[PDB]
Amino acid sequence: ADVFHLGLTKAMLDGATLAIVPGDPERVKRIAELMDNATFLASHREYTSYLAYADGKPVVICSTGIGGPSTSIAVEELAQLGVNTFLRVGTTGAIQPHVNVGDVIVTQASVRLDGASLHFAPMEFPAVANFECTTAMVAACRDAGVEPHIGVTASSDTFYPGQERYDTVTGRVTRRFAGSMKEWQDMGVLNYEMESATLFTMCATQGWRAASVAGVIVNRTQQEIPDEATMKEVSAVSIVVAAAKKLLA
Amino acid sequence: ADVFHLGLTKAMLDGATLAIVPGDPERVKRIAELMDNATFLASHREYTSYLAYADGKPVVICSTGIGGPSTSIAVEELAQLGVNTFLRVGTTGAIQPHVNVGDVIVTQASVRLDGASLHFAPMEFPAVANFECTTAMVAACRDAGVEPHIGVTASSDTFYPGQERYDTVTGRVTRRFAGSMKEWQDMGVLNYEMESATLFTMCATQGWRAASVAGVIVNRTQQEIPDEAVSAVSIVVAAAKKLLA
Amino acid sequence: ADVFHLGLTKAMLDGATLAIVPGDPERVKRIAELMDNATFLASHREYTSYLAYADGKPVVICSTGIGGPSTSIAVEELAQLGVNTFLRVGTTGAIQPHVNVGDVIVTQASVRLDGASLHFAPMEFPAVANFECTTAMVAACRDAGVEPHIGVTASSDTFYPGQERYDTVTGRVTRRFAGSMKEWQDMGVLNYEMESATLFTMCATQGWRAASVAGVIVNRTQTEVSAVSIVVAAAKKLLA
Amino acid sequence: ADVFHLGLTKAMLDGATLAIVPGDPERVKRIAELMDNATFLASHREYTSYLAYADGKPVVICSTGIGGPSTSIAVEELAQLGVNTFLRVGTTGAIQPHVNVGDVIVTQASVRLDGASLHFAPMEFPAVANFECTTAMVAACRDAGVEPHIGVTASSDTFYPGQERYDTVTGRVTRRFAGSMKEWQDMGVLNYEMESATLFTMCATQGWRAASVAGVIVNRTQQEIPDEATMKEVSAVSIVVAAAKKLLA
Amino acid sequence: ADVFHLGLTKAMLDGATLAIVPGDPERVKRIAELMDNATFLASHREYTSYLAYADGKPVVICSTGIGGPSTSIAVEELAQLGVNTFLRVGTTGAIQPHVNVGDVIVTQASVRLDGASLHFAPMEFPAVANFECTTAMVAACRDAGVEPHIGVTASSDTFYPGQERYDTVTGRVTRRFAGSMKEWQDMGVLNYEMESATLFTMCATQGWRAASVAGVIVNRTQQEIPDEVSAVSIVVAAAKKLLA
Amino acid sequence: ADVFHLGLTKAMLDGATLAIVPGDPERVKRIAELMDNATFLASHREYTSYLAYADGKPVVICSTGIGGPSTSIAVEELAQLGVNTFLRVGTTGAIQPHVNVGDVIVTQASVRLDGASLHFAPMEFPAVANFECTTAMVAACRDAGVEPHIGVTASSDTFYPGQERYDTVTGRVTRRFAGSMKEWQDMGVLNYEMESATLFTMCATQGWRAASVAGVIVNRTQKKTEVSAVSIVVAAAKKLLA
Ligand SMILES: O=c1cc[nH]c(=O)[nH]1
Ligand SMILES: O=c1cc[nH]c(=O)[nH]1
Ligand SMILES: O=c1cc[nH]c(=O)[nH]1
Repeated sequence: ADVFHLGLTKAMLDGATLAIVPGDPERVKRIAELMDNATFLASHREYTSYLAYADGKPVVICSTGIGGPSTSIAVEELAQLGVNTFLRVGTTGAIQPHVNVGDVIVTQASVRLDGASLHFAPMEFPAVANFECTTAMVAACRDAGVEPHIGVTASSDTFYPGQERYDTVTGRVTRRFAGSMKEWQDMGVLNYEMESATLFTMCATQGWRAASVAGVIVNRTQQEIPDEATMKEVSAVSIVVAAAKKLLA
Repeated sequence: ADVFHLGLTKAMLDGATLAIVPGDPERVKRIAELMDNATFLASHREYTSYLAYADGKPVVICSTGIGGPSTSIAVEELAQLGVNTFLRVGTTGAIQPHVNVGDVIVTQASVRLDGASLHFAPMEFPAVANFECTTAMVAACRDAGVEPHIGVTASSDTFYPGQERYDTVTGRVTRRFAGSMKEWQDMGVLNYEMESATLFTMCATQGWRAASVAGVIVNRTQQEIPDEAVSAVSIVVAAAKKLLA
Repeated sequence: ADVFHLGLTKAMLDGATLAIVPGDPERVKRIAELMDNATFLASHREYTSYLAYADGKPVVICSTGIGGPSTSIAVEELAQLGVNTFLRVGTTGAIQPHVNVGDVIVTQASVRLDGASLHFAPMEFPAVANFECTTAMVAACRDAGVEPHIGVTASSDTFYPGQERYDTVTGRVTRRFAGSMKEWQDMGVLNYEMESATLFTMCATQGWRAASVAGVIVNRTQTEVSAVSIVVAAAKKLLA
Repeated sequence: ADVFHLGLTKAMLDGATLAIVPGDPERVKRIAELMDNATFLASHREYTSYLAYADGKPVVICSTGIGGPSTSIAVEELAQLGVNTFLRVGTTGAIQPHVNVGDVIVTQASVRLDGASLHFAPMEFPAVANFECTTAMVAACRDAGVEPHIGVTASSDTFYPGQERYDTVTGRVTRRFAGSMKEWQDMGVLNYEMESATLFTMCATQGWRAASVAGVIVNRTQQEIPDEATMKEVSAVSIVVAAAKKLLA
Repeated sequence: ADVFHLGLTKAMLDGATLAIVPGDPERVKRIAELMDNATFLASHREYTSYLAYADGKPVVICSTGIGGPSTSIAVEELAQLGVNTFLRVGTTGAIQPHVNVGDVIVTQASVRLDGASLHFAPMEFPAVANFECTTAMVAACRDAGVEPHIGVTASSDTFYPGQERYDTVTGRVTRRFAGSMKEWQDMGVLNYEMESATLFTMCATQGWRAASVAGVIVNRTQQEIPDEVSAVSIVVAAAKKLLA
Repeated sequence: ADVFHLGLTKAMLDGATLAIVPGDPERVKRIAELMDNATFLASHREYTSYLAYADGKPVVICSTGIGGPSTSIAVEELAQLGVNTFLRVGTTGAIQPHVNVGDVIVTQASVRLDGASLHFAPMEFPAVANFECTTAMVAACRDAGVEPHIGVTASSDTFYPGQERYDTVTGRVTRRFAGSMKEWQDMGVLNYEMESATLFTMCATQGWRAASVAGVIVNRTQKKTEVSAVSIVVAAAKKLLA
């Protein structure tokens, strides 16, 4: 391999410069198969990669793992191999009551409740998505009959206390994060996820473009964790593939 | 008046929901006369306001003064009068060699080198402009034959040390800010101004829409003080008409 | 213009080394006319400047605008023209019950609830007024038969949330400022304003002298000319 | 499942109260096989879990993925299933010249160069391992003829800039981390890894025991990335299994 | 003197490489007298120092005063004199209800509620004790019939607001320390003392060994002020173990 | 006792509202004997306390130990017995080339390089002396024919690395403190000491008055001075209590 974790060489990407980067290694294939001549490339650790062709141009599909540290490796190592555009597709918990389960979120920027983003810029720097790629995501959403929620996402290094979940072993949240959900609600923050703060900060600062679209799987104003009663439309995966086509055409 | 500083009452605004907010009280009239039926509203301290109409729609034009603290008062008091959309038009120093004096920057989001932003959200919160309004600014640039630089802006509470100007009385920059310009350059930050970090944070947290377009009057890879020597204001008025259509 | 924002040259100051720096451009003329031979210098943006003469010596009167950022420009650019002493005058809202409307506050140092101070020193550095000029303000107070409240002022980048006002469109105060007025009250802080943290920190760290006097117009728990006559008296004291 | 990510129920753990938690899902099976009746439980995302028995006592082996956010989910979820003891096993880069490739480090505490620890305790709290489990890990190294390095570890949310690697696409490290390796070096910090600060802080604060043994795969005073010239003793996985047995006996 | 505050020369230490460092200058002599040939060395400011012998080997016993800043001077100056190992012995207030007055706490690491620690490393660095010396302390406890409580200690620059005492002139704690005791309790923190964050951070960063044992003189789940030692016997036993 | 560390009761102070607070226990008696009817009160740990009379008004002289933490205990326990004014006296190293050995400093406010100040107010609060006590100190200087340097002091929790000293075992200064003396020097800071941040902040926030005078005995850039600064502080006490 040309890179230390992903098991990939430059040749294996066949010139791809755009990556679709889901969180879950098990989603990779399905995303890939929405495009042409999808091919398995590698699987190492949380990093499963496929190659596919979007209207004839190579796209790499590579999972990140949960959270900013595994994301950071993925994004660096793909860029080492010539990727300069990273489209994240993900799942997310809504924190606003009007954002329904099954709705899609396009994140313009993120609250940096992570540590990896600080390793690319001080906290003063905005974890902001690339304008053209965000535009492409919005457009793919609307083309699909869906108006996305567009706004700010709370991007937390944890799933439990940092997203102010109480149904845990201790049922306690450290002071900084106690009441924090309300803080972000009040500020109009749409949702919680775990990677976009790192992805956006690292891409804005290193000269790469990123965007993120995500499907809402739970509304935190009603459940901490979704279950079988949770509402079971258009898919964030289809949208991202459509967005990638826009950007490569 | 029904607000504390601006000298305005709601009826004065004729239903305006959108403000164009330059820093310079003297730009207010000149923005306003690009529009129709320019009407003086009030002038107190650094806050001169005009009502004018953009293709039949009322728009307030209200200066902010230099910097976030005075901006925060104007944005708040306007919003108390029904303003929910704030378009900043400003001047700026570029810090990338590829950005020319005369060019326009549309700021997607801002590095928070201000303090007023912290009175609306802790630092982790992004100082991000509204997507729809930024889209409008970009379209207004392009409808005018201008390709804007669209990126991040360093928004500083000072013009001198925080923008790492050395041509001062003491010629020193405190440690945090020494080497800072290069830091932001390396990060692909386009430019320096003084208001957008506050403007964006307070609008994003308070449920209002903001965007900012600015004319590049100095390139900091060349010199500190801008040469005395429009495009930006015509773009903002163009964008206001897009948003109010 | 020798200087980019104020539209002043050094020659226009006639060697003035002391400035009175109110916040409001519209109050500069009237301050200036308390001294001799007041003359209009320039008006750009929020910066209106006058020259006048106190007991024969020139004194510049220049408005700062509201808040540290605009103040930091005025101060730096006046200093480039040879100013080395800056006397702030203004109004304020008190937060202690024993500080009545019609009193005078002399700020000895400020809680740094601003950003611009940090562009001159890290937060550990105290936002402290100059001893000599503070002393002159006190003395001018007492000459006018006013025993001033001498203490700490909370110097905020905002008028609204940073001063824990809830009479706003959203009625929300961010967490860090929720309960903050009471925090400052308990610590004996006298009042809120919006420029002294910046002014003080920048003058202390750059070698200039600063002090600040303000008339209490309102008390958050429950004169204008007085504050101006005192600052003019203080200027004379310092230039004598 | 009774936890949201791991796909596990409490019954699947056969009363296990201790987990060994490597980072790589592909290493779980292997570690499980140094114990008895190795039994696959689940595999979801980067989280592969096995049950095995260590001199008769049940032990869960579960991958964390890279970094503290993924680790934090596994640790919380295991603990909801009754685990109260977490033994990290992993690889590390040494930052002292006398810490050799092949050596093992038992971390007593970590420099918190992470975000996830702060969702458990403010930065003043020490990211300290449990004394008893640290002692057993030392004892298990010595039992095997290995004298471990015992000291402080730099625990970084990133592999690249936060570990002051410069062989990257931009070759730049943000101000805060430029020169940081020498700061940790000078302080006698032994090594870099990417999970222990989160693990330790989250366990110390929630009432669980944790410890970490790791093998040194590169010395950063000589190479950023190990390659085929790099040296390649008793394994860190052997030690951890040995520690587990001690602790459960 | 060879150093700026302690009034000590390197010769006076007779090759001692290990110090016992109590907080209280008046405990110094009592500790020294549990060893052989105890000899007053010096007394300046809060720094009272003795020499004594543990199974033939010299040990310096030198007080620190209360708090990190005076501790930082003493540890630095002793180390200038060849000391590489610093065993703190002290008093403390327990914040967990299962810890009794008269019990002993061995601090593995400390919450850095101090400022001097920052002068050796940024806050991210753990205020962690030396493994070997802690081991010695635990072992000394157990040989004495005392099971020590081993864990995390809140190491505070103040006795009053920083340990969230309210029985004070103003009866107020600044926001950051309001609720803080409950915070640390919830995180399993055992106790409050005033020196260990600084001692541990400075030793760990500068290549010296340190450990701390303390007698529990109050339980804060019951009251603020202690009612009017075995910790000293234990630390002397630990020094013996380390020197043997 | 009333108070746990100092071993004092209120009665013992004979109504004293003002303490002189030097660092060294050994120095208390001698400072007390510049006043009348010096009277031993107590001695525990590094806290030696004396009562004496300053032009017929009761004054406590109480040592603090080195540094903020031990000072915070003394000032709190004294305040619990009615003391509302605290005058710090001591020696210091100057960092400005214009401040000569034997000069006197009156600290108007301090750089907070200390942790205890944070246990009273967040860092944005200034570590400022009381104006009236500062004025008294300045007057006492001038009555003794001394013009004091009046400005900002860097108040450090360490003697060595926080004062950017490299004459240490390791010879190392952590990054934050690397180049820090030059930093303070450029800002006009006069000197380093180790207590005034703490004393100033706790006093300002708790409603008590404080000030600090120090005799310059070393200058980083280059007995009798000690005595001068002690005479000045006794003189200021007299002025304040008049
Ligand atoms: O609530 C949720 C759902 C998905 N991902 C998250 O980080 N949080
Ligand atoms: O350089 C410049 C020009 C205008 N405004 C700024 O903030 N900076
Ligand atoms: O409660 C107590 C007792 C002694 N030492 C402390 O720091 N706290």
